[PDB]
Amino acid sequence: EQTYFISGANRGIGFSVVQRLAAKSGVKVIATARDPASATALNELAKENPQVKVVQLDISDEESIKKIAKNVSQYTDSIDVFVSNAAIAKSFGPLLNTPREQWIEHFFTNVLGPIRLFQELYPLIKKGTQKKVFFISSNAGSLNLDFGLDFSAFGQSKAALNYSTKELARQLKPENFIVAAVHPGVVPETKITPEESAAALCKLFESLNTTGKYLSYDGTELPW
Amino acid sequence: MEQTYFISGANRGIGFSVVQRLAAKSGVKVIATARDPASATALNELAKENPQVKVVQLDISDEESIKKIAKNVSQYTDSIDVFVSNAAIAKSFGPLLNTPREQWIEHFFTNVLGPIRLFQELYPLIKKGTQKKVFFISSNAGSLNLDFGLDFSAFGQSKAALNYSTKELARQLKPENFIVAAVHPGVVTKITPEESAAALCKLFESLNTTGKYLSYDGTELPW
Ligand SMILES: NC(=O)C1=CN([C@@H]2O[C@H](COP(=O)(O)OP(=O)(O)OC[C@H]3O[C@@H](n4cnc5c(N)ncnc54)[C@H](OP(=O)(O)O)[C@@H]3O)[C@@H](O)[C@H]2O)C=CC1
Ligand SMILES: NC(=O)C1=CN([C@@H]2O[C@H](COP(=O)(O)OP(=O)(O)OC[C@H]3O[C@@H](n4cnc5c(N)ncnc54)[C@H](OP(=O)(O)O)[C@@H]3O)[C@@H](O)[C@H]2O)C=CC1
Ligand SMILES: O=C1C=C2C(=CCO[C@@H]2O)O1
Ligand SMILES: O=C1C=C2C(=CCO[C@@H]2O)O1
Ligand SMILES: O=C1C=C2C(=CCO[C@@H]2O)O1
Repeated sequence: EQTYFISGANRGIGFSVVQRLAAKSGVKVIATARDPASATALNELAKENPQVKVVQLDISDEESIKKIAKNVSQYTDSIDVFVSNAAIAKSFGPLLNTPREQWIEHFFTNVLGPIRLFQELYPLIKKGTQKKVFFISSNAGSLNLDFGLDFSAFGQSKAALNYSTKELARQLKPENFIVAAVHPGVVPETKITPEESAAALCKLFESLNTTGKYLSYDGTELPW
Repeated sequence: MEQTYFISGANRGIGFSVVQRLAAKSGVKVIATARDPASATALNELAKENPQVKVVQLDISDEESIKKIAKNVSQYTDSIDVFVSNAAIAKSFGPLLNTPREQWIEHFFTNVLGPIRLFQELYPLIKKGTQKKVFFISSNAGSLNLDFGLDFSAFGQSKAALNYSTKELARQLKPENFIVAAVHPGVVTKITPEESAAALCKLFESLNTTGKYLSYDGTELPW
């Protein structure tokens, strides 16, 4: 058996990933939503496949993250594959035109949120077998790619989390953790369906055997 | 031919040494900032002896202080030739699991948001200037592609985040002929603050291309 944990599972790639794991035999899935009672798709998913466990998480709300270890501990003794998926993407374009609020929100939600989530869930991951850790990042997060676009707070936040992911990989290598930053695709770079992003992500999540990688969905490396 | 320099965090360290180096140059006006100017003893004495050195208050962690910096600089000058975001903190190193919430937050507000907001407030003054030079004092520890065998935690993450946004800014302001750089001032193989300041002032004067990540000697660093 393997416990997978996915934040932001109510819709998007996160829902598509949970949908797909719900298929795989002997897979337990802790799936989070900000508002589980409005998570119509995902409550139905869990009712048909009750190995899918639904759980409250707002990654922008420290009081929500302060409860995530108990909330997950209701359903499991461990986590094999942690996925920080929940995230926002609200501000793009020039720096002179990006207000304080946008920088602050992208930091708390996209950088602090995941770091606090991993910190809270590290004890549970440490007791698991696979010790796999996936921050859903973005290719716009690279300090060494040029898309001919500005990503403002969005890009900054993905780069900030990339930096810390890189360090965390170094830091946990001794404990045989597999730590990766992963660009899931776009759902101009070719867009893919959420179910396509999910399928490639599930494959990467099972295939990846080395730490400190920055991966695109298809398994090819990106520059940091 | 007169040039105005803006230096955040001028009360001590590299900042003090840069203002001290600039104070020696003819036709260079220096707007030097301190969180608490009344206790900025060395800086106030420099300003007492060299009237081309103007001391203004700035806390870059504080929106209310940032909201005032443009009007306050404007009393002492109509333009900025060279903008130097030097003020910053370095209080968080070591492993992610030992780094509490408040170190991430403080390094974000002081080292990312502050420099960003400070540039936004002071851009009009810089546009009106001749040199249009914009330096963010960063760190080689912020590179995504250097390995020092050290964990830089919130310090390192904040310099990476400022580096990403600096590089974007260099693209955005290329059409207005701004020069934007992120600059590692050295470790103060260690050097002295005065050595760092000598090298940085050479660099500020010579850099004629935007979007570079540089060390104090003018050699390039990878982002
Ligand atoms: N897909 C793309 O085009 C690209 C996206 N990415 C990454 O892929 C992921 C995108 O996921 P996807 O579901 O497809 O995106 P969506 O924009 O469709 O939704 C984001 C998800 O995160 C949740 N969420 C947002 N804010 C919070 C919060 N503060 N607390 C908790 N949950 C929150 C949303 O829940 P709610 O219903 O409450 O809003 C939702 O489940 C992110 O990690 C993103 O960084 C990176 C590269 C490109
Ligand atoms: N080894 C090194 O020297 C390295 C340093 N750097 C960078 O060099 C720069 C300066 O370093 P150094 O001179 O040695 O630093 P010091 O610690 O000696 O001095 C830091 C300066 O920043 C000011 N500052 C701190 N917080 C604030 C704030 N909230 N508002 C306004 N000013 C503030 C300090 O003011 P106060 O006295 O009031 O606290 C002081 O003037 C920084 O940008 C730092 O990131 C990066 C790479 C390596
Ligand atoms: O330019 C972009 C980048 C993204 C986007 C949508 C939200 O996710 C990507 O960050 O528009
Ligand atoms: O998105 C955000 C922004 C903040 C937050 C919580 C702590 O206060 C921050 O402004 O979540
Ligand atoms: O150093 C900081 C930290 C904060 C701040 C302003 C807004 O609240 C943050 O805690 O400056």
